[PDB]
Amino acid sequence: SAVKAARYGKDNVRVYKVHKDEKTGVQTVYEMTVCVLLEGEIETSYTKADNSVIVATDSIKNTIYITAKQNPVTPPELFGSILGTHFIEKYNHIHAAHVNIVCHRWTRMDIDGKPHPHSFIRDSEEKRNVQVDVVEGKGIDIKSSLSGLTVLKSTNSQFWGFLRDEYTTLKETWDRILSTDVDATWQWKNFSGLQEVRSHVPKFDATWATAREVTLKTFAEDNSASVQATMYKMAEQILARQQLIETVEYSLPNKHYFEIDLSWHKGLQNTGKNAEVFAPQSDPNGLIKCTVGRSSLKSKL
Amino acid sequence: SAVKAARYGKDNVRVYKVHKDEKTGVQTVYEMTVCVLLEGEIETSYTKADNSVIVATDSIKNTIYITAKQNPVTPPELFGSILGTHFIEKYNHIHAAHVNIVCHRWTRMDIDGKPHPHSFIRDSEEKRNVQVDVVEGKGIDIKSSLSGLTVLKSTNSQFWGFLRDEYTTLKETWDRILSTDVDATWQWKNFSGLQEVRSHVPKFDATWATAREVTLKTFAEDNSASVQATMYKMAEQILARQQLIETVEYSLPNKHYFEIDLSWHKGLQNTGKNAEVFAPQSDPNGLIKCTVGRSSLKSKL
Amino acid sequence: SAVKAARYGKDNVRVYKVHKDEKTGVQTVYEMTVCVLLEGEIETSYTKADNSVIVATDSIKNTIYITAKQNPVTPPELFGSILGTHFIEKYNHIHAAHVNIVCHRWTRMDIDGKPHPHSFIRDSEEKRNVQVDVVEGKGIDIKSSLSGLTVLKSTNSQFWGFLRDEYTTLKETWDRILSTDVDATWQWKNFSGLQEVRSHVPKFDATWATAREVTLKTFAEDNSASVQATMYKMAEQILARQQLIETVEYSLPNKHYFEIDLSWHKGLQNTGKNAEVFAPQSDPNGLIKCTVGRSSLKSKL
Amino acid sequence: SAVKAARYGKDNVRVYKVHKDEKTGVQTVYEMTVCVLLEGEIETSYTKADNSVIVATDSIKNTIYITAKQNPVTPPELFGSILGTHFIEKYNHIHAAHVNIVCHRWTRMDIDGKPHPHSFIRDSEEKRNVQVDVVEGKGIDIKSSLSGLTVLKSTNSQFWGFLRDEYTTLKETWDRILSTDVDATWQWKNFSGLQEVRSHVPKFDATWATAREVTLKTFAEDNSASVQATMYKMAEQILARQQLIETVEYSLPNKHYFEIDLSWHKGLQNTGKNAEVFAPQSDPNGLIKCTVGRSSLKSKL
Ligand SMILES: O=c1[nH]c(=O)c2[nH]c(=O)[nH]c2[nH]1
Ligand SMILES: O=c1[nH]c(=O)c2[nH]c(=O)[nH]c2[nH]1
Ligand SMILES: O=c1[nH]c(=O)c2[nH]c(=O)[nH]c2[nH]1
Ligand SMILES: O=c1[nH]c(=O)c2[nH]c(=O)[nH]c2[nH]1
Repeated sequence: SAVKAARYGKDNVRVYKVHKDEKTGVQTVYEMTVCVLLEGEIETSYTKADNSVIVATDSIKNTIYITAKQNPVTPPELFGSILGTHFIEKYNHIHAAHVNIVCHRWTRMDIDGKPHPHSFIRDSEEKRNVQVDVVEGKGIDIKSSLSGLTVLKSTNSQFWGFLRDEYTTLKETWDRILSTDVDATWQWKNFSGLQEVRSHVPKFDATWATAREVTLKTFAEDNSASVQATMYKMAEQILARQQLIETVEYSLPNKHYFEIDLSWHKGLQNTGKNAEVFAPQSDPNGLIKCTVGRSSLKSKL
Repeated sequence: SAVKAARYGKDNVRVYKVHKDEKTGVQTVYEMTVCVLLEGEIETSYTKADNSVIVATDSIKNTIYITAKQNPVTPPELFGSILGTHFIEKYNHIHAAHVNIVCHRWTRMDIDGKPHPHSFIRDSEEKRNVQVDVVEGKGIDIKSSLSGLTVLKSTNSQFWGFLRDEYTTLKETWDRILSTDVDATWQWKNFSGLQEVRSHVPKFDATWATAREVTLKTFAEDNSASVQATMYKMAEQILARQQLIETVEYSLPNKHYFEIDLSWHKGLQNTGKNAEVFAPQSDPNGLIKCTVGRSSLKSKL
Repeated sequence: SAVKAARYGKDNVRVYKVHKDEKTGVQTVYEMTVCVLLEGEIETSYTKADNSVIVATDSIKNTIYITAKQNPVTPPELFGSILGTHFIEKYNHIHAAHVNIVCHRWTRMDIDGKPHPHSFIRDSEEKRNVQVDVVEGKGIDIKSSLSGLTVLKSTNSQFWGFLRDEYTTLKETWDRILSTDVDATWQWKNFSGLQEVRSHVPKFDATWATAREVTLKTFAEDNSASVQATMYKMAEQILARQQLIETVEYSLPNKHYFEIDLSWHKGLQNTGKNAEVFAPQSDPNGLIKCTVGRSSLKSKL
Repeated sequence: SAVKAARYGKDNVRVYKVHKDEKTGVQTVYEMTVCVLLEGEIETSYTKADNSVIVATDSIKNTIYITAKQNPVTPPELFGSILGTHFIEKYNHIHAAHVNIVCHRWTRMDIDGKPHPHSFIRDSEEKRNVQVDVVEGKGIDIKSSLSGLTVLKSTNSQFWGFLRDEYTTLKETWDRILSTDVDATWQWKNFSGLQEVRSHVPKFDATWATAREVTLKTFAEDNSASVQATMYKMAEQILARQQLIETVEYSLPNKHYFEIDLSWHKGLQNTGKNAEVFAPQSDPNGLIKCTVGRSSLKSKL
């Protein structure tokens, strides 16, 4: 037997950081959950009880907090890159660091129409995430995402013209509810190292903002032929607006809202044009995925 | 043996309703989860296998949807009162209906600075709830609440002067983080029936808005001596602003954020005035409760 | 305004304890989650920022661990009674202690047919719980329970003869699935204090075992007329087997499994006697409750 | 822009099946949650609003239930293979089917020491899973797993000899608690199609049983040098016992239980040899992974 793959580290490391402007009194907070998993010449910890090669997971935890003390934690793409780079630079025998960060929302409160200097609300469980893979000799691979963005539109969604055979019972519709939880990921061009990441720092917040804006506006405005067709439009727009992205991925549940036929009760009409009351379905759900990149086809387009 | 208490019905009934203004095109959505439990002369279903006294839970479910089709679902205090009243009026042998409603947020999207006519975002997992107990011969008892309102302030919270004995290790502090999930409940004066509830309908949304506003502003502005002292101020203000409330209850976790001493590492200073990076604690948590009403003491105040 | 009710303390205190028999090598583990909330002359912490009356929640936490170090943690009824008694005895101004304990399962592993001396499996998320209310001058009120005991029977459940009117669509059935999550609570006679609790210590584990045994055997063997009828039989049996119990409460969801008509596809027969494949329903669910005590009726029985 | 990857289908499809032996009266139940995602010539549903290429997710759902009606649902490796094969055979333009199955435990109750013919208990939230990828022209790739197997040992775990530098605070230990949630995956040799899967059917249940047995016995008996060293022993044993497995993967959290120094209180000794009461830590947690295969090194072993 032999070790074909191995990584290890610390998961679920909750981290808060505050910035205090002593001049203005304005405080700003950041909260995340961090995972760091390391790879390298560690196989003998598994095969030979050789712990000398293990940077303790507790030490990885300490290092996350120290790194947060000594560096900005925003944008998370930068913080993850700094953190991952540290492990491959500090430890000769560690050759990859895999850093996942979930950023939690703390949005400044407005009180009597004025932004409060030190009070915040969790205005959504929507997350902003990164996955930063720092691989010695192969640079820094970053996937950025937003997730848990839950939306619904009450009309201007359709679904007809799908394949019909002996397994099909679904009625075509020209007017339905569409609701989903948006998970959208943009994959950056490979960066050669931390310097290149730093050189693009403003692009991280800007591209997250673009992705969120495009998602919301396209969802709201597209008279949707299908989840497939709508999500493709989102992805193509995001690619058009940031050339340093290589791909955009969406993963979207179709969270079904079923009509309720009430005509058995006093002839009540609650279907089609008269549909007002619906039954949200917890499960099952459609699940629709795609990864969109830029075309290289020059014939048969 | 004998039945000392019994209630039964349907829980976790998910309900959506849409309102469509055909003139303007503006659609408005409502989503809730409903529980209805009935009491009455039902003991023989338990003791004698006498199902004749059971209004099937499936029928209770049907009735929830029918009631939502035939009535407004807002404010939830009204919808719950209509629904509960139905069961005690329709069925001679049913003498109480207990209606719990959780209202889910669907906030209209703004797209390019304009409110969208039919697209919505779950802008928070904060809920607005009601508990409506319709008891034949004893009117309608309503508790209204907001829950899952998660907030944090980064300073202007203190905790000192608490009891110190041989069980005490906690250091006094004059500057800490305070974070909580607000569960706030206001208990209405007993209503004699559905007519009286209807007579007060505008007060329901108004008092929910007041409770939320007072909660947020007091949290943000109180230089807090303790969770106890801050929550009391919230409750007293809400009581002062709605005379048809009898009590206000708060239940508040103290979701601790611990300082991290890093002085063992290169003399890094991250405590007291230099505290920037903190460890959010998932558990344990303080839990602080009180119910505030109006005073009737005339001496020894 | 005035404080009508108040309690405060520490929730979600995770506690593990090990017992080691040094002679035999056998180790035994206990794990729980504890909440302690105190009441007393504490109103001025809310009204006057008077923290002198507050036993810090952190100190309550310390006290939970110290109490676990100095006392058995089993049965939980005893541990909770010791813990609650401590607070009302130690602090003159504290007049009630409310102790909730959730006990987590760590069942000893059998390895090659022999019980292992120090290895355990979480063999179920079923819990054993207590709620111990220690009230100065009014003794110790204990509710014991089992919860999260999830069961299913594939036949020998029926539901017919229920009320049928214009709200009813449910078909009568003489053969259905019944599945539930059992929450069963037995309420003890008031105890005068810790001595009386100690005097009954063996009864706690014995009555929990009885409740669990009766629940399982009655569920398995009753050709059930309804959830109502089956749960009543459980409760009456438990009352008959422990005279120091005053009431038994059950709260049971009816976790529905729906037949799936497949006759639209190649005439497949999957209903009634030919029903093999079912759709488990996550929501909604029936919810059936009752509290059973001993009868005092001497006429009209 | 162009579609680089796409798959879509139905997730969270809950399925129950009963088998009834009419001779003996013994009934046996199976419950799972199923996801099926399809790939193929479907890009135009995304790019051109061409729904003709979409087998509706609702139809995929219907097909899951029909397949369960017409075939055994056990072992899940077989059921998933049948289900995935159906989609690539039925639809010319569908070229892959990805079938994930989570199997839920329904263990037959013993009542008065005898197995009950139709009553079951959810004896653990441990799952048995499969991931079956049916790819036209490339056969059937199966990963089998067990997950959510939660275990603890109270001694015979150690962790010393790890790297120590300026980031290290963790004390070496020669006696600690070890607790984890076991996620173990065995990856089968590629199968050429459904016939080859059928030819190995008995191996599926047998290898799951082996994996579970090896996991439990190794956990219980290994005087563990680290999570790394223990998990490697598990994997190598499983590989040795089934030649049709290519790799075994473990993913194991180290769910920490911290000692509690109580020496500040009355000199109580609760560390080292006197450690009895511990604080289970919800987060953070170590996370340790490896994939083990068979060696092909012939020099420098
Ligand atoms: O937008 C949709 N896409 C699908 O692939 C699908 N399948 C289905 O049942 N409903 C829908 N809706
Ligand atoms: O505001 C607080 N109230 C308490 O009762 C308490 N107890 C504690 O440990 N911290 C705090 N903080
Ligand atoms: O056992 C049951 N009790 C009910 O009260 C009820 N109501 C219902 O719809 N199904 C059932 N089943
Ligand atoms: O078994 C362990 N492996 C590690 O890699 C590690 N790191 C750590 O902090 N504790 C442990 N324990």
